[PDB]
This record gives sequence, structure tokens and C-alpha cells, in this order.
Amino acid sequence: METWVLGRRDVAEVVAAVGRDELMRRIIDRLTGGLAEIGRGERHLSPLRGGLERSEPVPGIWEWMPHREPGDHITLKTVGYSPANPARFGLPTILGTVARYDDTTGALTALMDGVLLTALRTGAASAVASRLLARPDSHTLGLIGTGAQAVTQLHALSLVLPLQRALVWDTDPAHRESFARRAAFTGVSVEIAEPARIAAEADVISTATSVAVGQGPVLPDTGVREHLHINAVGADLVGKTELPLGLLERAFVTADHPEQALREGECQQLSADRLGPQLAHLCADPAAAAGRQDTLSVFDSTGFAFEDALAMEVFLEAAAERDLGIRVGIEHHPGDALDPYALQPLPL
Amino acid sequence: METWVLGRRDVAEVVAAVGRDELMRRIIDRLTGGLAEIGRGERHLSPLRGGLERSEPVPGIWEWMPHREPGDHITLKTVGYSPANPARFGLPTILGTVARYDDTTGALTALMDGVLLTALRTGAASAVASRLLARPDSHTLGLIGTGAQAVTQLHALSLVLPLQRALVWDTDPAHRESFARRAAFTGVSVEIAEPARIAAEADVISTATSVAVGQGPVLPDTGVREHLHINAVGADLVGKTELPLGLLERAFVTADHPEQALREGECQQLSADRLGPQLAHLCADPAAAAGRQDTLSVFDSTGFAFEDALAMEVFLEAAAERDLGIRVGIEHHPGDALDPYALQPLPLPLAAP
Ligand SMILES: NC(=O)c1ccc[n+]([C@@H]2O[C@H](COP(=O)([O-])OP(=O)(O)OC[C@H]3O[C@@H](n4cnc5c(N)ncnc54)[C@H](O)[C@@H]3O)[C@@H](O)[C@H]2O)c1
Ligand SMILES: NC(=O)c1ccc[n+]([C@@H]2O[C@H](COP(=O)([O-])OP(=O)(O)OC[C@H]3O[C@@H](n4cnc5c(N)ncnc54)[C@H](O)[C@@H]3O)[C@@H](O)[C@H]2O)c1
Repeated sequence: METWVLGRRDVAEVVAAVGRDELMRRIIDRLTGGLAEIGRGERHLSPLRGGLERSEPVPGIWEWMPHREPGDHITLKTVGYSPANPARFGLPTILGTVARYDDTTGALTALMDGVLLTALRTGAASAVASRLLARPDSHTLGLIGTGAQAVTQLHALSLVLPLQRALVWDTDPAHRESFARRAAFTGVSVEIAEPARIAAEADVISTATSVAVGQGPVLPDTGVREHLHINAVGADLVGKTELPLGLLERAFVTADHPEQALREGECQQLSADRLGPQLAHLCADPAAAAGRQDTLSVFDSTGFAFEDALAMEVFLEAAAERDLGIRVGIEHHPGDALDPYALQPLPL
Repeated sequence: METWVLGRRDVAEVVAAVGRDELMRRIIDRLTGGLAEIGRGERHLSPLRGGLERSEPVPGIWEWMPHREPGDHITLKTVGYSPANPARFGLPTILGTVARYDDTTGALTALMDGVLLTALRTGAASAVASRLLARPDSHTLGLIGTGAQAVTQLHALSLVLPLQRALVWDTDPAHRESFARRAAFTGVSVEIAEPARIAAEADVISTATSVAVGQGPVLPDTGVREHLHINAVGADLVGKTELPLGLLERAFVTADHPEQALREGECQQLSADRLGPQLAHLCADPAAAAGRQDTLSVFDSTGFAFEDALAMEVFLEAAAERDLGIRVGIEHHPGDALDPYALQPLPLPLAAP
């Protein structure tokens, strides 16, 4: 009968009441379970996303990301990547919303912020992959790109690895200099370091940049620690990549969603037959993976809508428990299903 | 900064304030103008829609339909086709919503009902096509399928043609028997007739059925009037058609969106090279359909997002005039754009507890 809307105030209230670490852990755990279900064939990857490329102000994309859970509900995330937003408008680069529709009737049942949820599930996905593929004694995290995603990359990874420090870089000096402040709550010490130094000293790296098509790589084609694990998180336009080919070619590479990664991930640079097993496979059999901790690995992360559905369920469970959100009758359900004009009662 | 939400009460208030006839005329005018722009090369057809097919309890589909106006905004209609809804749940078959996103920032700026808007723009499109291709003195309308769309097909067509009566059929007796009451506001007399009589007597027909994949036609190929114009409106799943092949083969056929129609319309049955000029080309230059009023013609209608964007503008102009809708901060816009955790929860009390 009415759409449950959770906007920014309620989302803030969930975080305040649950706690950042606990919320992140719930999302890590949900994703881990969901990916293992996919890996056993009990659930299935989302369809490929689509989007509309926008050339201005600077090149970006607005995308739609559906996922169906048959007999239950459809999730739709709608999300912009607008890399001029922070400096031009004081808005995040990544701006979106997540909707849920009843699978049986089509009715819009819930709608909420996608900005926070996106950042949380993206950190979580890197944590799932890094727990499997990073050495368990990893002490140094490298971050290339210190914008929004970097915050939750650090946070999530601090929950699953014994991180002592983060070596960080961004092409924008103001964005790298403010990272320590944004990261303070994790307790991981931050040091600004050049990409060459990050590549050489990190045990684990996340790359999460707004680099343009034709502007990589964001790390040099260098020698790295033999156990290095990299989460390649930047992803937006077709053509956009962050890692040097010569590094990728000697890595074990696991995509979150192989078809989508081959279009918009690092796997753009590779043949399909060069890809290792997908992340869900590793989640269903963590022993396919553990043996790969000690050699070079890359998690090619594009994000996919099932992750959004799961993250949304975490928020919906917490909100329901606290009676958060409002109810809005958005869709018109006529008094007679066969009469679009049965709008009664008319106001005044 | 916040999303403008026009929900069910506000859409109702627009209909009440503007009136059903005027609202539909505005939408007719707006679609005509926009289609002409496409026909002139000033604007472009929407990308092909996407969807997720769903088999139970009866096969339907949930679709997304984007249309971008570069530098201004992106419209997205999300809409379900679920043809067990009226009998099982008392909900319309077609259920959806229309959203607008700022093209520059990606921000969700507006969200509104898509149920009414869809019915209105779908009637309007048949009026646009029928004003071009039906005889101006058409008096008898036929309707095959007398569900929700059939109401606005009659309404819209009554506004552009001197209709005196409607001959109507549905496979569900209860649905064809309630059509007179739902149509009464148009003034057009309604009589139930079988499809063969409709085919023989109508000057203009609209087909808007929930017929299943592969289970057409819904109208037989038997002795039609020479000048008949048909709006083929049913469209959901790939494989769904309503008209007989033999009829289409001898008609002048115009699609609203050729590539889309070739996928989901009657044009599934035809080759691309056998289509007439698309509807946009006819709106840009009505002479491209010179003479076709007096011979067999088919408008193959599937719907496309630009139509929703134009209908949505009509509603937003009316709702802005009357200060309608609510404003809801749905998207999180952290004070520091690079800090997803820069949230602002309500402040805790200062005073001793
Ligand atoms: N994998 C996923 O699931 C997923 C989800 C959300 C976002 N993303 C992607 O992550 C990327 C970053 O998003 P964000 O929200 O952090 O954006 P952001 O604008 O907040 O941060 C991006 C940072 O990258 C920096 N940068 C640009 N080019 C660089 C380079 N060559 N080297 C180092 N730094 C550079 C920018 O100055 C900026 O600080 C985008 O590509 C986005 O689409 C991926
Ligand atoms: N072209 C467009 O732009 C557009 C837009 C909206 C809806 N549609 C489509 O129009 C069709 C009707 O939608 P609606 O909202 O009116 O649905 P509805 O369920 O309200 O009505 C459809 C009617 O078709 C009847 N029917 C089923 N099979 C039939 C047959 N063989 N002969 C006669 N009647 C039959 C049903 O009993 C029902 O009364 C659907 O395919 C829908 O997806 C098209």
C-alpha cells in the first residue's frame, strides 16, 4: 500500500545506533554468505548494468543496476559517477539511491539513500576478497585515490586485517592531505607516499581513483612484494583502468562479476580465459584461495546489484527495529484496478 | 538538495485542478511537439528499454526506461506489467513510477507516480497517430481488451475524433461488462461485441490486451473497412503480438520507435524494410502519410521513455503552479564530499537526564 522511504536522516540514525564497525561487519558477513551462495549455485549474479555516458562537465556516467530475487523482490540501484562534483558542487562523485519492488506485483515497497550504502558495500567486498587473498599478517595498506571510497576501503580492511599503517596517494594534494583526518576513527596511522613507494612496501593495496579513460596507470609497472594483494576498485566508464598491464599479466585475477569486469574492470585488459575463478567461487571454497595468499593477486571489483540488495537488507532490518523512515503513497493504486481515473477522493 | 516527491494525492489534485480533458489535451500537444522535434533531428529517440521477465503467477515483466536530455536531466520510468494483479490483488496490471535525475550532478531531483501518467501518455500517443491516420469523421471505435489502457484509449481518441460509439470485447466477461461504467464520463455509447463484429464495423480500433506470448491474434482477419486505422497498444514480453499477420502485411505500418517495435511490437512479425515512416517522421511532416486515412493503417505502439519525460513535465508544471508535493532528503550529501561517514544524526540532549 505505501512506499517505505529511508533518507539521509534515518541512515544517519542507523549508523549512530548500530555503530560504524558493527554495521560494516554485518555487511561483510552478509556479502560473504551471499557470495558463497552464488558459488554453490543457490543464487545468481546480477545482470550486466547499463548506463548513459555524460561528457560534461568532465566525463562521467549514470548507471542502473537491477537484481532480481525471484518470488521475493527486485532491487534497482541508480547511481551517477560525476567526478567534478566534489570541487564544483561540494557533492560526492558517487550519488545514488536504491529501490525495492515486490517481485510478484511490481509495487515499489522501499527506497533509500545509496551513497552511504555504496561506500559500505564496496569496502566490504574488498574485505571479503582480501581476507581470502591477502596474507593474514598484512600490516601495510596502500591506497591510491584518497576520496570517498578510500575511507571505507581503509575501514573495512582494518576490520579483517592487522593493519598498522596506510601509505596513501592522490593526484590532488588537498585530497591526500585531508585523508588522515577522515581516517582517524579507524586507528590506522596514515602516511602520504608516492605510488612507487606504495607499490613496493604495501602488503595490500586498494586503487579507487576517478582516473579518466586514457590516463592510467595509477601505480607504476614495478617490482612488488611477492604476496601483494590488490583490490582494483575504480570502475566507471568503458575504457577506464588503473593497473599496469605487466602487473596484471603476472597476477592471479579474481573478478566479482566476470562479464561486467571484462567490460568495465581491469579485466578489460585481459582475455576471458586469463581470468581465475570468480569471487563467489572462492567464497564457496576458501581453499581454492588460501594457497594464493603468498603470490601476487588482484581482486577486480566493479560492484554489482546483489551487493546493494544485501546492504539494503541490513539497513532495512536496523531501521525496522528502530521504527525509522517514513511512509509515502507514491504510486497511484486506483480504487478500481481497471480505471486509471479512479482517483477518489479528489482533494478539497 | 532534496527530492520533490509527487505521490498519489498530488497527482489526483492535478487531475482535479486541470480536469481530465484539459490534462489529456496538454499531453497530446506535448507529445505531438516532441515527436515533431525527433522527426526534425532536433532530438532523438530513447535507448531501447530493459527488463526482467517474471513467470509467476502469470508471465510478466518489470522494465526500466531511460531518456536523457544532455545538460539538463535524465528521466527513468520503472514499470511492472503483472497481469494477475487486478484479479489476485486488486492492483493495476501496469504499476510504476517516474524519476528525474540532474544530468550534471546525478542527483535524484523528482519522483512521481507512473500509473496515471502511463495511461495518459499511452492514450495520447494513439490520439497523435489516429489524428494522422484515421478518417476525421470516424464514428465507431473498437476496443479489444477493456482493462486500464482501454479507458484512456477511448478518452484520448474521443478528443481528436467525433466518436459516437465504442464496440468492445474482452475475454473476461466481468471486464467487458464494467467498461460502460468506466467509460461513461466520455459520453461515448458502449456496446459489447465479438471481435469479428468489431473488425467489420469499426472505423478505428485499439488493441490493449494482456494476451500471452504466442496466443494472438486478438482480432480476426475478416472483412475490415477499407479505411480502418488500428492502434496496436499491447506490448510487454518478447513474443507477444495481437494482430494477424495477413492484416499487417497489407497495412501501412508506423512504429513509435522502430527498433523497439521490431523487438516488442507488432513489427516483430515484419521485416524492418517493410515499415512506413516512424511516428516522429509523420509528426514532423504529416504529408509523409498523405492518403493513408482512407486505406488500412496500423500504429505499432510500444511506448518509450521520452513520452514519459514529456508527460512528467506536464505534471511538474501543474504541481509547481499549485505548490504540490513534498520535499524529502533521500540522498546522503555529506558535508565533506570525500567522507561517506560525514553524517548528521539528530543531536543528543544537553540537559541532565
Ligand atoms: N567497485 C565498486 O563497486 C565501486 C563502487 C563505488 C565507486 N566505485 C568507483 O571508485 C572510483 C572512486 O570513487 P570515489 O567515490 O572514491 O570518488 P572520489 O571523487 O571521492 O575520489 C576519487 C579520487 O581519485 C583521485 N584521483 C584521480 N585520478 C587519480 C590518479 N591518477 N591517481 C591517484 N588518485 C587519483 C581524485 O583526486 C579523487 O580524490 C570511481 O571510479 C567510482 O566509480 C567503484
Ligand atoms: N504501448 C504502450 O505504450 C503501453 C503502455 C502501457 C501498457 N501497455 C500494454 O497494454 C496492454 C494492456 O495493459 P492494461 O494496463 O490495459 O492491462 P489490464 O490488465 O488492465 O487490461 C488488459 C485486458 O486484456 C484482457 N485480455 C487478455 N487477453 C485477451 C484477448 N485475447 N482478447 C481480448 N482481451 C484480452 C484482459 O482480460 C484484461 O481485461 C499490456 O500489454 C500492457 O503492457 C502498453
